[PDB]
Amino acid sequence: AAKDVKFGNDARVKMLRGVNVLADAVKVTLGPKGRNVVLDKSFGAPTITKDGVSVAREIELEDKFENMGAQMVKEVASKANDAAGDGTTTATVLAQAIITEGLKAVAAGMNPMDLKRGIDKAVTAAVEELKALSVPCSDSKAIAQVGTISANSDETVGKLIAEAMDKVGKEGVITVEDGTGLQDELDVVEGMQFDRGYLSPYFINKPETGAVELESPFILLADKKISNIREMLPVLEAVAKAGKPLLIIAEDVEGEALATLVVNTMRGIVKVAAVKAPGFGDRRKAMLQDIATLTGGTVISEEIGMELEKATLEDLGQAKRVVINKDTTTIIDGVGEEAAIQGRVAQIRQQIEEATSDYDREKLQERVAKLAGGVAVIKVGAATEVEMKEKKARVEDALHATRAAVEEGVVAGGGVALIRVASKLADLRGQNEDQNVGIKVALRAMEAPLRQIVLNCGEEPSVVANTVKGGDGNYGYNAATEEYGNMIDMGILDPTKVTRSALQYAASVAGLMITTECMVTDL
Amino acid sequence: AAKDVKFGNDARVKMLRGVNVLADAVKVTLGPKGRNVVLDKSFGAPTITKDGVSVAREIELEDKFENMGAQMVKEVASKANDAAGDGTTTATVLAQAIITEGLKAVAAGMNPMDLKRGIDKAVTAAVEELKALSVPCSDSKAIAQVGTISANSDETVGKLIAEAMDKVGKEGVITVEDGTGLQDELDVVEGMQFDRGYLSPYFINKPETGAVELESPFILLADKKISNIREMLPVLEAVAKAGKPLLIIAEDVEGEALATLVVNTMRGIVKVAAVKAPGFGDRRKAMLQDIATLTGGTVISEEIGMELEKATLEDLGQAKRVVINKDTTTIIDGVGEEAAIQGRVAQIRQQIEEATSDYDREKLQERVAKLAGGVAVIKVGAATEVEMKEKKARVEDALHATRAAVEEGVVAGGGVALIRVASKLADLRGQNEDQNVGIKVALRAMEAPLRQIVLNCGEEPSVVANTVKGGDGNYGYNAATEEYGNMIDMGILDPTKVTRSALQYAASVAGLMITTECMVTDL
Amino acid sequence: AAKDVKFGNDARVKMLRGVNVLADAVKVTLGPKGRNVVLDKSFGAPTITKDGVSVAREIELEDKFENMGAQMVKEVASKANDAAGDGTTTATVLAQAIITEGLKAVAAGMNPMDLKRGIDKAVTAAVEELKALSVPCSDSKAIAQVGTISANSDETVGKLIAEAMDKVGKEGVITVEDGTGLQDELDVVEGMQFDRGYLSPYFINKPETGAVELESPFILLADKKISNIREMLPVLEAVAKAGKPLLIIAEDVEGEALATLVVNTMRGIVKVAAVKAPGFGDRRKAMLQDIATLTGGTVISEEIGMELEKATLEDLGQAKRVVINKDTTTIIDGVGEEAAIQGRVAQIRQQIEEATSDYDREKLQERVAKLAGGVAVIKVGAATEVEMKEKKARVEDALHATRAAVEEGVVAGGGVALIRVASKLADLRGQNEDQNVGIKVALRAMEAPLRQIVLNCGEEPSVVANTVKGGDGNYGYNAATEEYGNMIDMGILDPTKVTRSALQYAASVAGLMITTECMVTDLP
Ligand SMILES: Nc1ncnc2c1ncn2[C@@H]1O[C@H](COP(=O)(O)OP(=O)(O)OP(=O)(O)O)[C@@H](O)[C@H]1O
Ligand SMILES: Nc1ncnc2c1ncn2[C@@H]1O[C@H](COP(=O)(O)OP(=O)(O)OP(=O)(O)O)[C@@H](O)[C@H]1O
Ligand SMILES: Nc1ncnc2c1ncn2[C@@H]1O[C@H](COP(=O)(O)OP(=O)(O)OP(=O)(O)O)[C@@H](O)[C@H]1O
Ligand SMILES: [K+]
Ligand SMILES: [K+]
Ligand SMILES: [K+]
Ligand SMILES: [Mg+2]
Ligand SMILES: [Mg+2]
Ligand SMILES: [Mg+2]
Repeated sequence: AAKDVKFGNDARVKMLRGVNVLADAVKVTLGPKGRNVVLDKSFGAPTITKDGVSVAREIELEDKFENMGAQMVKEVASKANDAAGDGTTTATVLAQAIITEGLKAVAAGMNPMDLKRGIDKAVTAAVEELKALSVPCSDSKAIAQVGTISANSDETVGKLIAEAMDKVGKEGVITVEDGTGLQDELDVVEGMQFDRGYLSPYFINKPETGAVELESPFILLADKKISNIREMLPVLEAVAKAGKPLLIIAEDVEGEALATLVVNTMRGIVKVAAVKAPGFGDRRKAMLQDIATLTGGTVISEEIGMELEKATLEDLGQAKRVVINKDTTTIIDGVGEEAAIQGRVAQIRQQIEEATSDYDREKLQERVAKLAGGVAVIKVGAATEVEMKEKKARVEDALHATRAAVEEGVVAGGGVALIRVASKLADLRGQNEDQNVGIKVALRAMEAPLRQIVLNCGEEPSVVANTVKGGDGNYGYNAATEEYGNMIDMGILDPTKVTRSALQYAASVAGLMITTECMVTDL
Repeated sequence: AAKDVKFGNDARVKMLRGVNVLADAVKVTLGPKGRNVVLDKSFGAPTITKDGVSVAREIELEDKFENMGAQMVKEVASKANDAAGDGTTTATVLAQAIITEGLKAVAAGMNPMDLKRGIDKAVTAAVEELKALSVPCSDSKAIAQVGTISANSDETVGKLIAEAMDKVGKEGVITVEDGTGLQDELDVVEGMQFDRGYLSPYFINKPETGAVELESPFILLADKKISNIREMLPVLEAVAKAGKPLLIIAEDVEGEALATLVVNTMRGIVKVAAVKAPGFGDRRKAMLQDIATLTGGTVISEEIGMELEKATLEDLGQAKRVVINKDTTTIIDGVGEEAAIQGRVAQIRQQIEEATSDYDREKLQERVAKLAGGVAVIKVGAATEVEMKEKKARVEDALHATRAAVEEGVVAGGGVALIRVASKLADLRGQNEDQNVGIKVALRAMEAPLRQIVLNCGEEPSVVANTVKGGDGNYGYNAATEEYGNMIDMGILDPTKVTRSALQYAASVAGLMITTECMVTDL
Repeated sequence: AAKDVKFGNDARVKMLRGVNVLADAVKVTLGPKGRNVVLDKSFGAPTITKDGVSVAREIELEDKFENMGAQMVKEVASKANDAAGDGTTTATVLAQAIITEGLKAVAAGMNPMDLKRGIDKAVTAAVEELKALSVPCSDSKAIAQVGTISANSDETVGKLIAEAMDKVGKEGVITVEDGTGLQDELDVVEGMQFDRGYLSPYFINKPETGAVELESPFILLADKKISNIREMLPVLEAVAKAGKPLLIIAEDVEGEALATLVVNTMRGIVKVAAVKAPGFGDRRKAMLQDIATLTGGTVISEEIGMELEKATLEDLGQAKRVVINKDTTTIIDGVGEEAAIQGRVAQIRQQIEEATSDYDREKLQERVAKLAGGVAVIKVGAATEVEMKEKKARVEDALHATRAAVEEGVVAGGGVALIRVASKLADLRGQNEDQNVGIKVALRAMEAPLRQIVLNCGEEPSVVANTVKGGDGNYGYNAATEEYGNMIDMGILDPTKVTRSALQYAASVAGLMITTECMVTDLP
């Protein structure tokens, strides 16, 4: 259509106004004194959330240039959520600060590309300093504190994550689901976790989390791909009124041959799900047999010769609950037979003892680790559905932050890590003066998380930032208690992955955004 | 779409204005001197009701932020209705009071998260005090009093509930349905009650109660799930014009295929219903056989060898009336054969005797308990349909109240319980001053039910509140007579569950709502 | 006409919005790094100014309730201008801070009347602490520093005002007017220089200068107007016998008398020059008497009783030297008793004390400066008229501040005095908790000028305020150099009267505004 084309400072101030609207909506949520944002839903009741990426995703503006700025900055929060599941508000605050100071530098007349290069150099150096400053979670051993900080000073959630990880291992899968009582319940049940996703995005249910879930789903297993529709049409037709959603696990379902005609078939009564089988060959066949034994089902194979037309409901397996995500699909609880599960575990352990190859040994040890850990389920207790959603979001943030902490380490919370690495980069220089100004923009913007936390506390951000900068190491400011101290000792820990990801994504988007001279959008 | 984003006090006052509109509409109904609200209905005549959740559900506002506040507070009334089926108005009044005082505290500058934590701590302590204050409701007079109070001081409804529970047992099922006559009739007929719900929400009939009902539904029983459409197509085609809505009870029913093509089949002339069979295995087969004997039908099974096609209209059973709800499905009256039902009761009882296992004995005695109790049907007598709906609402409320009363006990009515619990929590303190202010907000809001009752009486809520606070124990104010006295002696009893639920849901939603700094909604 | 009525939080929010509009327009000028505000004028070019009172005067809002708030807070700047002539921006900033904190307190449910009482108590204690903290400003160096600070760090203005005050003295009068040149000029005239020229051009003794120069002349002071030579004829004959020149001050000399005086002027019998008396009714007689006292003469009037035919040489006044030009008359070293001059000056001082009008008081002080001391005129030099107006406003501010400094002393500038006073009042308490909160909001508002100055420099107000509070005595933050030091040593001095007046007026107005619960105004 006809285009509105804006240039220079007019385009940049419109972009900054949209950035500021999104970033203020997100930034009111930052920190332990951060407040909740109500997001209206046409679906049902409004969602009350402290989660910055949710707020950012809901933001969309009427002015088209402001809307472009808001969408571009919204990418920062969405990328932080996708990468680490936490620190999305910190990432948005960093992005807004970089954008504001970089646009001020552009107004001062510095070359925006050189400003972007300076920002990128400063952020690379800051990522290196964050890696150097990071204390591994094994040495610190403060998983409960990380979960508490991520769950907004909810010590119960932090202790729940700590118990779940001490029970199912630091790498075992943990799933957050809606409970039924007022209290949070930890349930270490038998389950399986594999890193695969759905073939099509049309299997997404009414919830907007992007992960499909099934109530007591059916289990169908196959290593050899089927040849015609009539061979599996009886299995789908059988599950037709079997109140257990047919979860098909095979190599790679063609959406045109299942999803299209099934969508023409059902209007949404039940969500037939198809997922990819990870691995290949004999490893995939062994995993399929293990999953069938877990769920009580059987695997169809050409060598065996047993056919889907001969398959019945009793032959196939089942799982109490299954959650399928693009990143990783988890089976929460499969009944099967406990004695059969234990016998299969013993057989796989004997296979480990018999095998001597490194690849076979490591894959079989991954198998036994998955079977031993099972699935930890955290039931979220809440009186109402809006409290349920808020608390579940906070528990998801705590789980993501604890996972990131065990993956990469911890640093001082409350923006102190960024303050410290900015102080160590005070001597960083670029190839020219505009690159040096970009470096200084990045270093000043690294203060923005702490200052926004202090503003949300209603305290004086400049005074607290000065006091923290005058300190050293993990010295910082406890916003929950409004006093200074060693942040590690007070338990205010941030995952190094979360801080690094927030800084990197905010830097990339904001550095690109400060280089924009022209904006083209619909009238 | 483009979003209207409001912050701070503007967002909070819009939210409070919407809360106030919904809460005033609901609160005019509170107490004995509460008045009726007319809810316009597009389908037909307006409904006149004194129920609070109905009014709250109908409230929806033009201003989008006020609408956000109204929907969030409406969740309180809907949650209370779902939990105890009574106390929705009290819950709304509590939620509005907490919201108002918490927003005043936020304007005073207290940290809203700490206010929410104080409210939650006060409400937890208040739930403990409600359990301590509760007195077991184990008398027929007490049950009658609870029903009378819950039926807007209708002693006839209270006595009807008391007689129904003294006849079918304090746990036997009781169903409220319209009566042709102008008088309320108690009918203790044989019936079956099982805790299961419909597979799909597409079986909901015209009435908005969320429970489907069938006129003389046909009964079909199965423990083995079907494989193809053609096995049951003669049964569906038969009942098609047999004259009885086909109620299908099977192991694990599903509508994936059934619901879509059946909806494509009928346009709504008659309602085909499918429900899950509770339990599993031999227990489910025994229950299915019992239901088939009750309704005169037979249970198709692979072991039996019978098939749906083989079954004729005479072979299959029927029920005078069936009401299916998500929580619990009841068969009001399954004719069958009285001699058959008797003989089956004697057989099952002998099975209980013969049996020695604790699980077997318990389930067996539960079976005979259901058979003996049957269903107590209360026919609501009204001259007109609007009076029918109003009186049926009040009878439903009385039934839910009496149920909760026998389950969890009774406390002083007229908001006296909350007053007493607030007086006992006067010494409760939090971790900081904002938490203490939140505790005080909760304690002050616990007075709101009594004050609103007094306002509906047209009396002075402050004077009555102070007079009740000056007293102790079950001392309160009889609003029906405008005189003070012992609430228990005067018969003004509230179910402890109802009071606790109202308080908990109001607290959860209102504590979340007072923490909101930003609101995002469509323009 | 029909009225719009608003109550409680809504009315207070609209009032605060209007106050904030006015204060945001004004506070951008506070401090050395403060900027200029352009005020559109329906007539002439727009005015560029760095004065809070002008910006505040121009502010008027469309929203009626916001306009109410703006007008009320505009009273602060107007009153500060009226009393001290400086500090109007500091006063508007203080009023905005008090209003903001007090409205916050009202939103917390505290009684606004008690908040106002606490604010009043804190401000009274603050005025006492300012008086205690003030130091005299009598040296010319401190006066120059005060003028420089009040002129937006224009050392030339401060030094010029210091020189003017040193010349004219304590009783001297200094006025600021436009100058033709690009440079500021100081013109000081001593003794009597009343603005009346020769009644006849031919009286000019010195043609190359176009002025009459009389050496040791007699002075004739007649309160009446004359047109005939008969009545002064004995006086003229006596003067001619004496041989010294004569100067006539009278309501008017014209016709035959003037012509005869001129003819005798050329003929040389008597060196005579006649000029009009100064001023108008009720004042002209006072001027004549002042001149008689200076020159040791007597005024010839019909009210007093004496006639001019009976006037003698002893009746005539005496002066050392006289200069008549077309525009003004100058008398040098009038031969009159000193004690009489001091007595007449004391009577005029008593009239000043009795006077209740600005015009009357300035005219009486001008008369005093004519009798004793001197009168100075500062011609402001600027390249254009907009620059002329801006510089004239700054010079008038500097002059007002220097007069205030001489009257009541100086305190540390840069909002440091208010910071120290608020620190000294931390223990002050009221009758109840609401009064205590009012005291606290007044004390916190006392930090507003320093914070706004720092904000106008682009720095962090909170950090600088904390650093200044951590200091003691006159330690402060020089905004011009962005450095810390002794405000007195770096020459950042604020008149005690200016600071006290700003605090007092802002407190009174703001305290009344926070007490508002309803607003009544015309509908839109
Ligand atoms: N008590 C505390 N004192 C100081 N800083 C704290 C405290 N608790 C948490 N923080 C800091 O607050 C930040 C986390 O704030 P918040 O959880 O609101 O946002 P986020 O994690 O960046 O994003 P989001 O939760 O929206 O994904 C971290 O920098 C953390 O170290
Ligand atoms: N005669 C009475 N005197 C005093 N209080 C009474 C009397 N009758 C009932 N109440 C009180 O009135 C309250 C019940 O009010 P009401 O039945 O109007 O609404 P509700 O139970 O809160 O909600 P709903 O809309 O679900 O019916 C209880 O607290 C009960 O104790
Ligand atoms: N170099 C400086 N460093 C610090 N403070 C300074 C400096 N120069 C001036 N100030 C302070 O600026 C304040 C007044 O400056 P300004 O002329 O902007 O406002 P004002 O006198 O309050 O207003 P107005 O001239 O409109 O009546 C005083 O407190 C003075 O001490
Ligand atoms: K957040
Ligand atoms: K009611
Ligand atoms: K100024
Ligand atoms: Mg977080
Ligand atoms: Mg009720
Ligand atoms: Mg000034």
